[PDB]
Amino acid sequence: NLQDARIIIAGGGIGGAANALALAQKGANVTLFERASEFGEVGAGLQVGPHGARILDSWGVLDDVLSRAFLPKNIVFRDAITAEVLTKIDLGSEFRGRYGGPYFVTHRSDLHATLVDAARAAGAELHTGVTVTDVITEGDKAIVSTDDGRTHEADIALGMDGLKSRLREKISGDEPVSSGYAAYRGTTPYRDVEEDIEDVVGYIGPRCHFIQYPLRGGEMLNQVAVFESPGFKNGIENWGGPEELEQAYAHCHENVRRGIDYLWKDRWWPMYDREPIENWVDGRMILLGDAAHPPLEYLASGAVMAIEDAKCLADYAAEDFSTGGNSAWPQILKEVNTERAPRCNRILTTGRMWGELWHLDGTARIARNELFRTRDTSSYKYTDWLWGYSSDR
Amino acid sequence: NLQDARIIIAGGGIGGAANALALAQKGANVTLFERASEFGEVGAGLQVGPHGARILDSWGVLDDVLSRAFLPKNIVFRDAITAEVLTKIDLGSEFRGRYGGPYFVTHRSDLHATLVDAARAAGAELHTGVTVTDVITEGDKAIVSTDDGRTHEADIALGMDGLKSRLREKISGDEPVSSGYAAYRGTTPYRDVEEDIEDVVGYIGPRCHFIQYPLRGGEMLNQVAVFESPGFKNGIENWGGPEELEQAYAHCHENVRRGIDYLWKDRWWPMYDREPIENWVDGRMILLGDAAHPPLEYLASGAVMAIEDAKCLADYAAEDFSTGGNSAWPQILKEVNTERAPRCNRILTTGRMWGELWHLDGTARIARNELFRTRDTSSYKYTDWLWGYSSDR
Ligand SMILES: Cc1cc2nc3c(=O)[nH]c(=O)nc-3n(C[C@H](O)[C@H](O)[C@H](O)COP(=O)(O)OP(=O)(O)OC[C@H]3O[C@@H](n4cnc5c(N)ncnc54)[C@H](O)[C@@H]3O)c2cc1C
Ligand SMILES: Cc1cc2nc3c(=O)[nH]c(=O)nc-3n(C[C@H](O)[C@H](O)[C@H](O)COP(=O)(O)OP(=O)(O)OC[C@H]3O[C@@H](n4cnc5c(N)ncnc54)[C@H](O)[C@@H]3O)c2cc1C
Repeated sequence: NLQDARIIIAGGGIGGAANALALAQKGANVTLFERASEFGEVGAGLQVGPHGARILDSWGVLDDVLSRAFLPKNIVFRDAITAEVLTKIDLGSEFRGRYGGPYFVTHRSDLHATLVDAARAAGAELHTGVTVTDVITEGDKAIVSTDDGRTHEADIALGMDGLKSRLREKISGDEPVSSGYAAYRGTTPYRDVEEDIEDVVGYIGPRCHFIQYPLRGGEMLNQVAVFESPGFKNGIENWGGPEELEQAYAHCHENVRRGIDYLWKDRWWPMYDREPIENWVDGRMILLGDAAHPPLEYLASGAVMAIEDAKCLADYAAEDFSTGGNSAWPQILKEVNTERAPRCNRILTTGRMWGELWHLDGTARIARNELFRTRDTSSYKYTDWLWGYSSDR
Repeated sequence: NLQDARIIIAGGGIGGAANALALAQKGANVTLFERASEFGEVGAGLQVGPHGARILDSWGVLDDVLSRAFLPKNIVFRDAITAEVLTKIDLGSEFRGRYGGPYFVTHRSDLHATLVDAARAAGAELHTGVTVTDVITEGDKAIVSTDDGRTHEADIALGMDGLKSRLREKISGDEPVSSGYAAYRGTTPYRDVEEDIEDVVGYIGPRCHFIQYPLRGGEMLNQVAVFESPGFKNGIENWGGPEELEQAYAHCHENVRRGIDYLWKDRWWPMYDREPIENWVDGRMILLGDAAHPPLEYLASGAVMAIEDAKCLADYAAEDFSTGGNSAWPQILKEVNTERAPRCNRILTTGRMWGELWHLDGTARIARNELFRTRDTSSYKYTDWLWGYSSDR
């Protein structure tokens, strides 16, 4: 275990909170700096497959999380134009048996608050309203600077400052790559939404998709609309605005079009990712979460990847640190990097392809529809790589 | 039977020859006018599925045709970039059992000469070097004008003057619609072509395909390359020239690229079709063959459709004419039109989609490839509509 280790975490999102919890459960001294003045996430849904569920259970927080979550029966793909079901992924007991946990959906804010509170309970020292302005390595320590003039010493630091990470600049000059798709969200009271839904339902169509699922044991309905923005292709800086919505879904089924009216219009998420990179480490600093591997939303695994990052790091560290102390941190970081890069980078890359597959038109959509419909649903070859992965060695 | 009937056929291609044979076998008086000074087709291959094979057998000419033909074992689809097999259609005995004939390939010129000779043997009067310049209906007869100043009387006339039919102008002002794909052909001695091929092999790729099959009992190899012409999209009148070939296949596998060198470069077929039409009849004139339903090459059924046209017409006429004589011709023509239009027009329309499916790129090609690979090969749902059709009533 990590009793003698000091780790500093720049960033307090799902990633940084998950890592605080994982490490402090191992007895490490953890200090986390979050820029925002309170901890919080959007009060909208996210999806957490069994690859994340499992890990939350090993942390002892899954039951509590499930008590405020929803357990869908299936993932259902529908054609966005005809509303016709193309296929289902069964989330029943064979699925739970094989992957070792439920696929569930919950409020981001609830999941985030659960991890913060459990990190706090495990002994992690968390600080809001504090921006990390620099990390360098000197001798065998990470030196972290904060925007109040202080510097802090630790054995390693974790750069978990998200998609627009400034700590990533130590390792790479790349910029975010726009997919040209904008994402809108909504949460409505179930009853108020205009039949019944017990699943994650994804309507896929040319240049768009529309996702729905219940939350809080059937009481809320989350809705997400993602569409290709004409404005991005014409050079607009603040592209994807709400005026584009109606024209974006005009070709789609009524079920999809009714859905548009429940969305929040005062805020949206233009969708970026980054080209995959191999190396995430700089001396005694490692990038994790969106800072190292920000994906497009299609595999619903960005936050799950950060959760995996946390487990892997804590597991690899607790194994190696017991015997070689502070001196072993760089080898540990490297080994975490080697395990995590291939896995996460395939998600980045396959996520782009999967997304493109949702958005086909013309003859390509006919082929796509028929491919989904005629598949062997007992086979797990499209999904084992994603849901069946573990970092255990 | 049709002993008392006089039919005039404008056009002497596979269509018009097939119709001469069908009708003269029923005892009709047949006169055919062909514009070219000799009968002949290109000395290159075509494909004749069981939907045409069957009919040739009922005419008594299939055995003779088969003695100069090739019988492939399969239709094999390969990815034009990787050369990887995507799927096969088995042409074995289950296939022959179900559809009632072989799928075969032969020289167009051989098939054409066989039908001409058998039409001649059945009593059809054939005339080369004679252009039909007009057909009108008067009272209960078709009056046909020829480019030597003569007019000719018959009970009906068949307009089988091909893709660029001028008789079609009596019924419709439409023009040929360019697909923007150009087709090149080649026939090489089998041995001289650079492993072994016993099938129809179709390499499908972005913006192109390349088809191969043996002829004359394994002695020749037919090769066909079809590619999207950059020149068509830029407004060139005589588009699809041979200079475009190399760039068109540069992205493809070596097997495909070696293939390009065997093609005839001094002649090519830019590919046109026409929007489907319902009505083919004008008084006592019916359009048949390419004049009524010219397809793109993808289902390999243009000439087969003309062969079906012949059978249907002769069968429907011999049934109805025995009892109501010359007076029944318009009702006969209408009934042939009603049987044949839905069938042929679905071929026109599905042929476009099938073609587009061959030419996908990007993620769409990945979906397409996987769709071909994972299909139930024992199922016949993609093919019954095409190969299992009969006009028998
Ligand atoms: C529309 C949409 C839907 C999604 N759905 C899903 C889903 O269903 N399932 C799923 O698993 N994933 C999903 N994701 C991905 C997921 O939201 C992210 O991958 C995940 O939140 C990344 O977490 P993170 O902690 O690495 O980074 P972030 O969550 O971006 O948090 C980084 C934190 O660091 C703070 N920060 C920044 N700079 C500094 C600094 N210098 N010092 C201190 N703090 C700093 C920020 O304030 C922020 O709180 C989705 C993403 C989007 C856009
Ligand atoms: C590259 C390519 C590959 C193909 N492969 C296949 C295949 O594999 N299988 C298949 O089944 N089909 C195939 N086809 C389709 C097939 O070639 C045609 O559909 C078929 O030949 C049409 O026959 P037709 O007799 O109706 O018309 P045409 O064959 O065009 O013949 C019409 C005839 O009428 C004559 N004519 C024109 N005007 C007059 C007039 N005023 N008076 C007298 N005569 C006139 C012309 O000289 C011509 O001989 C292919 C086509 C192409 C372009």
